[PDB]
Amino acid sequence: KLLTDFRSELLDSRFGAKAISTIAESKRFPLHEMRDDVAFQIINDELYLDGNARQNLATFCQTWDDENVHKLMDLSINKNWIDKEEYPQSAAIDLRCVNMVADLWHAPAPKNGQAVGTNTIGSSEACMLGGMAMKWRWRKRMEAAGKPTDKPNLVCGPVQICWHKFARYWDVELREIPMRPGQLFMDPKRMIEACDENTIGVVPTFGVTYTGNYEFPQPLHDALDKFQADTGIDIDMHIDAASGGFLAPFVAPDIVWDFRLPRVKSISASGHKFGLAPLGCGWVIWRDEEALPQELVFNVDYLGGQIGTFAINFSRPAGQVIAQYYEFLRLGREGYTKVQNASYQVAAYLADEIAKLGPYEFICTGRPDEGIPAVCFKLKDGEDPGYTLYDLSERLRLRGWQVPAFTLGGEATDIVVMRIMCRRGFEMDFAELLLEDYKASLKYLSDHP
Amino acid sequence: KLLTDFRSELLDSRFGAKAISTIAESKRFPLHEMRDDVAFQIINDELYLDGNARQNLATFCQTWDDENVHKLMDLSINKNWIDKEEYPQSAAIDLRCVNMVADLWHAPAPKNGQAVGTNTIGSSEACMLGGMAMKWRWRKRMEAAGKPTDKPNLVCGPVQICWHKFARYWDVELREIPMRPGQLFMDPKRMIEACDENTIGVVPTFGVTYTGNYEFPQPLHDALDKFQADTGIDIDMHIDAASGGFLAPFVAPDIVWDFRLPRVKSISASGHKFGLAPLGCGWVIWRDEEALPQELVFNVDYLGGQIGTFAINFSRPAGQVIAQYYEFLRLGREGYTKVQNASYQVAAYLADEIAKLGPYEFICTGRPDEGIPAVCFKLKDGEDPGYTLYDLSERLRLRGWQVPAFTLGGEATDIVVMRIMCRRGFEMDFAELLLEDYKASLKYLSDH
Amino acid sequence: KLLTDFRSELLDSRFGAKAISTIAESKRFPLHEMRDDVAFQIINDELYLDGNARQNLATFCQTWDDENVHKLMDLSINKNWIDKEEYPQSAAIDLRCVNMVADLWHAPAPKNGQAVGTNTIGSSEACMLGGMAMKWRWRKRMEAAGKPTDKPNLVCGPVQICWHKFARYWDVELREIPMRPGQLFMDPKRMIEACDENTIGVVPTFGVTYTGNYEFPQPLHDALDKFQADTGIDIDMHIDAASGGFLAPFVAPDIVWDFRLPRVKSISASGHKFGLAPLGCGWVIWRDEEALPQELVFNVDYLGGQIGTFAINFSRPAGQVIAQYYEFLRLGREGYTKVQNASYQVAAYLADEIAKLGPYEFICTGRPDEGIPAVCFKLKDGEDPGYTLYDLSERLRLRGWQVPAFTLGGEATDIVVMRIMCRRGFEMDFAELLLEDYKASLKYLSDHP
Amino acid sequence: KLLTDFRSELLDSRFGAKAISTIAESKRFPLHEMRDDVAFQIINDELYLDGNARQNLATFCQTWDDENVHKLMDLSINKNWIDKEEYPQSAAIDLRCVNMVADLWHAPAPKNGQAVGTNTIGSSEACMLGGMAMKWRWRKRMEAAGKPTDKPNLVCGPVQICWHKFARYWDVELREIPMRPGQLFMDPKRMIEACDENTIGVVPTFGVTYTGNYEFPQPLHDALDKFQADTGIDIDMHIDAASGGFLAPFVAPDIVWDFRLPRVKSISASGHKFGLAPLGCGWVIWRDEEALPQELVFNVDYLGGQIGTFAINFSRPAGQVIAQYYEFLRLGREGYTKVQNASYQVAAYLADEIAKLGPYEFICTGRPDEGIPAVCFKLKDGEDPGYTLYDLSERLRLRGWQVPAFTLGGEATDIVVMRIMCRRGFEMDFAELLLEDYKASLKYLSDH
Ligand SMILES: *Cc1c(COP(=O)(O)O)cnc(C)c1O
Ligand SMILES: *Cc1c(COP(=O)(O)O)cnc(C)c1O
Ligand SMILES: *Cc1c(COP(=O)(O)O)cnc(C)c1O
Ligand SMILES: *Cc1c(COP(=O)(O)O)cnc(C)c1O
Ligand SMILES: O=C(O)CCCC(=O)O
Ligand SMILES: O=C(O)CCCC(=O)O
Ligand SMILES: O=C(O)CCCC(=O)O
Ligand SMILES: O=C(O)CCCC(=O)O
Repeated sequence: KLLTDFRSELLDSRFGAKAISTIAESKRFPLHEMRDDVAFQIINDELYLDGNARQNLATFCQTWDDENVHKLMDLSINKNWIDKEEYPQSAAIDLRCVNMVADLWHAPAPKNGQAVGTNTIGSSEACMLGGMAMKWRWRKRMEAAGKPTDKPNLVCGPVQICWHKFARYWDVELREIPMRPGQLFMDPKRMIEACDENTIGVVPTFGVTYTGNYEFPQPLHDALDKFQADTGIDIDMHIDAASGGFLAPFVAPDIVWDFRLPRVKSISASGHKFGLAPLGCGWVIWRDEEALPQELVFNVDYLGGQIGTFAINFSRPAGQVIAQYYEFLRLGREGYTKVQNASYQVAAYLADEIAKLGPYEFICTGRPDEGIPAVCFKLKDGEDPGYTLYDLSERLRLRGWQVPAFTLGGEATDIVVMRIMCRRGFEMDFAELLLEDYKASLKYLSDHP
Repeated sequence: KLLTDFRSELLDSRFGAKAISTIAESKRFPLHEMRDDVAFQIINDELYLDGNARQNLATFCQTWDDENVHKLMDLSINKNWIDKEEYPQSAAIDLRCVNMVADLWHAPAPKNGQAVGTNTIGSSEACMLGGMAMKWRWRKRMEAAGKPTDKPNLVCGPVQICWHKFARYWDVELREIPMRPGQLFMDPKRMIEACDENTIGVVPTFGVTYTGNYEFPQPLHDALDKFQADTGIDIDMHIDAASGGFLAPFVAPDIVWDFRLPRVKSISASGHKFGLAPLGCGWVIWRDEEALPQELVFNVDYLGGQIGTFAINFSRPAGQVIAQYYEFLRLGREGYTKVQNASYQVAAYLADEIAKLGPYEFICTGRPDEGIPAVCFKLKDGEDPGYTLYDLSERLRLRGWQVPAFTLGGEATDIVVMRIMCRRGFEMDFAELLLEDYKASLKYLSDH
Repeated sequence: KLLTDFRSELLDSRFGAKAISTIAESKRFPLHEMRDDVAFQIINDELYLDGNARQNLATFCQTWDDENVHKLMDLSINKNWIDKEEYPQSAAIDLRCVNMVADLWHAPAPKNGQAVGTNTIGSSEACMLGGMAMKWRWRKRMEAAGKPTDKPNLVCGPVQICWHKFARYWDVELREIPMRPGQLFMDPKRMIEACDENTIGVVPTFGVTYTGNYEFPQPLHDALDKFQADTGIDIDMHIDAASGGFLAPFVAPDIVWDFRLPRVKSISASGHKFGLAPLGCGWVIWRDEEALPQELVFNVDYLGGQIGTFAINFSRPAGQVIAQYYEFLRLGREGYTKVQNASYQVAAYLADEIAKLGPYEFICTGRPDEGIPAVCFKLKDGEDPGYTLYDLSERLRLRGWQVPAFTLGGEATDIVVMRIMCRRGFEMDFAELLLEDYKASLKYLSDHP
Repeated sequence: KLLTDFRSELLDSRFGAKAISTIAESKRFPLHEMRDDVAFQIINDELYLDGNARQNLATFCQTWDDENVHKLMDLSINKNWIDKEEYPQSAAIDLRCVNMVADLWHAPAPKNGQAVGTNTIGSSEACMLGGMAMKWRWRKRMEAAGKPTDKPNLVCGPVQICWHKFARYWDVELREIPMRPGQLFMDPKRMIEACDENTIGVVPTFGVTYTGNYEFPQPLHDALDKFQADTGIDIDMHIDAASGGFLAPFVAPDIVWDFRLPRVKSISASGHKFGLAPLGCGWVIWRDEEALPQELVFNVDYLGGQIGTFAINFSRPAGQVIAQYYEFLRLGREGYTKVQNASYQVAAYLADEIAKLGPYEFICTGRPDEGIPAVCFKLKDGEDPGYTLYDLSERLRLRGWQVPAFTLGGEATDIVVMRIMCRRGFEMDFAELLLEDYKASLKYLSDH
């Protein structure tokens, strides 16, 4: 029988083959090789249950990339970002990106022509690096003054989860100012009340994930200036600009949020959100050499010279930084402006149209001077139109859309909001389709209450 | 006037276009859009200066991937690993890989059908997760007996730099036993001298980068058993198996290095090394739930339920894990054995042939019971054949090969070695071409 | 065991397969078939040792072709250039190319609307054809005068090797005017001194390979006019325009080098150098029907008529002539001008920048009125900066560049030059990279003398 | 005004664009650039008028190539065959092909491990190299005995035109023994009558184009042996094996035609015929170093060493040799035999079936011991079935087939034959369709 078994293995179509007759292994390392077309097909087919990323309106990350980015990423699948000597031109492109991001954020013109900063996998790694640099600068300052350094704290607003991870992993007490009704962000008064000489720094979120709105660093900065005048305590900022960092420079250049403020010692952002890079690209820039403690830096060989690295990851692909550079050259300020405008235009259209459909109060309407291209809203207080925003999120899912409804944190856990993200590749015509599905979902719900 | 400029912008070939007449911007964010084919061309051409990855014999990482992996990675370009609810089947495939890797390393069969471990970007993140968990278990041990926890140290041999970064970033004193002539590894005697009540753990390197040889955990394990009997101090191990974790299980199954040893609480390896995954894949497995302190774990929603995450990175692509899972199913144990065997057959051929060409002493000759598929050698003490291994490396570079020569560390900084890595995609016929260039280089050097 | 051997042959990945475990056959015809993916992979991988053609700066031939040329060549892989009846439209396209090249070189407007000339594989074949036509025209002239025809000679400057091959294969004495310091080309005085009644013709090289400079035919032509007035000996020219033939018409149309000169009876050029065709395309044009002896022509069938062929090769692909025609239509004079300008611009930039780095004397600086887009230079006489140009060529190779250093011939064998060719696909940004590597190579050499 | 013209140039579909409204330039170098997609489209469409190469049954050359060959040729588009130092591994692969072809033809095992021979663009260049070498060896023979060298001749049968070009271009008198009814080849008796002390060599055609039959060198060889005994004149042979050199070694190994015969000093063949290479590949091999006069050889630098070149062409692509080498490794002797066998099985089927349809006399029926896989036939003497083979050829053309009818040369210019070539890619099912059209054509002709 084994002779014809081989014949069938050779000649059978992939759906007729004996190999595709079993459920895929999920518990132990498999013993045998299998026909490669069958292994590929089974996995391809499972991934349909992820759903359609273009209809995922919960994520802030890129769900479309141009044809040149597909090619560049494929060309770069084996290029190792950390091996600066072995892939020297990829390393040179990375360093150009550092200069360009620093220039966008108005970093002081660097002495030797190279800005201080690095690429990362994402804002998470970039925030941990900014956070370690803060803890170290604070330690040195406390040692100069003969104070103990065993109780650091960090003051912040409604941050993304990575900051809670930072605090846990590096033994820093987190002082989060809670959201409450009427102020869903860190205000200067509440911030100052949480500051003391053990505060390693303050972290405004320039593009809050929950609501889509900017926390503005300028009023916070004014308070810290007054704090130093009144107490002598000198506190710095790190801006978590995961979203806002590739938005405001293009569509709202007069907001003063970046290195134009002297206490901003570092800024981080996700290239793979509004920076237009594919997943796996983040940036952190320091204001100058003094803002990055040298004891955190590890030197590696690079072309008869040496380059300073600051990284948690080691080997990883260089495609994403190469793709980021392509977007910088191909679009420039002009192109980024047009692409971001298109997102804000779609958000404004949706905020405008959804307003006429129900009893809603908007927290974010996609104004460029207020936040990111997002639409965020709640049911108006003490109305019951016969559905919750959860019921509406569920109806929209029947058509493949992921549109999240969730409660806020802090003292706002009573409040349920729905948030729609407007990214590149969510064009007006495609938005109109979501809107048709929103109208049809409401029709259904008003008929089955 | 500007109309003839627009006409040319539309019609010019990309090498004749005005946009390709300038040097690419390097200092400031560019102001204007440019023709996409021109932007692509300039960058594509710059990247030729990286050289040829297939001829890079310095790296341990994958420099070839099969056609299915190219397809899967392109299909997964925008699938987010951290968003378990948004990409639920990518998440499920990830959990299968954790089970399979735990099985490979003889993790005790899991209670609830799911091994304790996680995917990472690479061994570096995986080692920091393993390190933090070691430091936390030690803190708890010390607190149960009323003792101070302010002076943690970690004992190790000739580790990769990520362990130096771990020590610096988490304020742990590193006790690195230095390499010395005649012992280029952590021996049990020196390991014990460095251990005390403040030792959070011992990290053997199951595949040392500098030499390619295994540090064998078993004799170290016997020593820590006597240490506990003698002193009452109970020390765990984490195995840094960045290369070895996907070699020995297939080609040297009788080496006892993994969870079969009681003191081994966690193990890490690089999928994108000998795991055959593309760049951006690592693993760490814990022996059971008790080995991972729950205060390090952050729970997320997953399909009505909740799953525990332990990660430093947040958003990052899921293609590498999907690729890994494809290699597991497509190759299985049988195919992994055949692929690694081809690498060892190539290392053994080169060790053999290079030995005829000069006065060389081999530190690693590509034997599977002793290490990874690498060739590592020095010039014999005493002899001077008229060249150093640096001159040899430079001659080989003229033909595009990257073959590193470097000094060893610690107390062996007088020893210069050359190391050749034999990876997937460095087949016998291709290695013969390297050997012909080695022969040509020596001839040239003897004539000068 | 043979049963599982087959299983493995079926199922094994290409790098795990038993077939890829041996060194490739190099001595005898192999006996067995092998899996086709393994045969392809082994050969693909060997070819990496060729290096990167885009970084080969020694060659004058095309190392990049546009996407339409890749498609047209693939479509034409089986189309046979010599089979005029069997591939009749490919044959018609070839004939159009002849008219267009003749028109570019100012050939007299042809009587019946078809110029006299042919496509070849390259300038080598085209030069042998021009050379045979010269030998035959001379024989006839010598017979009319009752002189013997057993000692033909050919007068020339610093020619490419094909002319030495011509002389050896057709029993013609080669009278090469040697290069000497101060005149690296054939001058009118030395040329006339080598001319006699046995001279079948004179061959100026319009784009000398060694230096990159034009030998100008006009001053030579004036001398031959005077020679005929003084002695009655009437000598013709063939221009070897391998390079210059697709440069000067676009960027220096006022140089009189072509059929505007009455003694120019034929001209050859390589399409696959500056003609922008892929390797395998050359052209030779005769001034009129009388310049091509009929006894050298073989007629073949073509559409109820007959076409005259003159060719050494027989079967060969027609893709290259098809690609040449596409470039003619797609670029025209306008497009060729822009592409050649881009090469001259890169050469000027490199001549300018290299000048500041060392004690150099330039022989070619990429001026369009003087020669081709090449940079050619030597160490200044009696300086020793502690390296030779050989040492510099070697350092540049570490980064994958092929930049040749070599001695000149004739009485200039003391002189070592370095030559950089600037072709299509060697854009300014890419040139800047070579320049960085040149600066870094000099740093190294001044530190290890 | 001109702004609406630019807008249209950007937006128009390629068949709606203004640029495609004119007839392509044919007389003068064009003045302006045009949209690249339009330039491509016009030319692509013109090339439909070539007809379908797969249906061209007149040619001996490859009209199909496998996917790997398409890839290799595209990858080699810019690799220069003549630049041995600049493309050194392309050069090395070329030298392997020379060894393998010499081995196939039973060349005496080479002294220094490298056969004497070269790749060429085709048999035509290869025959001129072989011819020049014959003329030079003869010159030297004559000079050693004080004799004049001004009247060389060459003796041959029904050769392809390249031999006529060789004679004209190198001033050699051609002594072509003409075909005649009952003997359509050079027989030993007429060959000897044409030989004298001025004969540079004899060129048998191992695969005659006009008929498809082999001229067998062995009986000619026996005759030249008697000639030397009788007269003392020593004459060499060059075999023009343009088709036969890649057939007989695989399917008729017992035919003695190659270097097994002492007088055979050189052999040429077309790779791009039955060698399975794409257009642009030929070979010529010499029996040893002595057979190739060194004054014809031009040396070039190759990796510290130097190699001898003999070539008329200079720059030309290296893809065809790389492709050839791929077919050698991928097929070997086993696969070449299976491919050629399929061609002979198709010729034998057609000879068989066409014989039932009319009053025909076969000159070639696709037997491997007699010739190449071709069908060649005439109308039987006497009979007139109401059509000529020209009418038949024209009816077949209505369905896209190119099947030539033509008169034979020499003293047989009264004989009209039809010839069908059975190449790779003319499979049994496709040949059945040709036979159905042949049947339909005859029916039509009988009704008119
Ligand atoms: C996304 C985000 C992060 C996390 O960054 P990744 O790019 O996902 O690593 C941190 N903070 C904010 C405000 C974010 O939006
Ligand atoms: C490669 C390696 C590392 C680093 O892992 P990455 O996968 O590069 O992050 C750590 N330790 C050892 C022994 C290694 O070989
Ligand atoms: C290139 C060249 C040749 C040879 O032509 P191919 O195109 O290489 O056959 C002859 N003469 C000169 C001046 C050349 O530049
Ligand atoms: C085809 C052929 C030739 C010509 O060879 P090409 O490969 O077309 O140059 C010469 N002689 C014979 C017998 C042929 O068949
Ligand atoms: O943008 C992401 O993918 C992660 C954060 C927001 C979310 O998806 O819920
Ligand atoms: O494997 C790698 O790529 C990183 C470390 C080893 C090296 O390249 O030297
Ligand atoms: O252009 C070529 O390829 C041949 C001549 C110049 C050279 O390469 O050396
Ligand atoms: O094989 C060829 O293509 C050329 C000669 C034979 C013919 O086509 O008639």
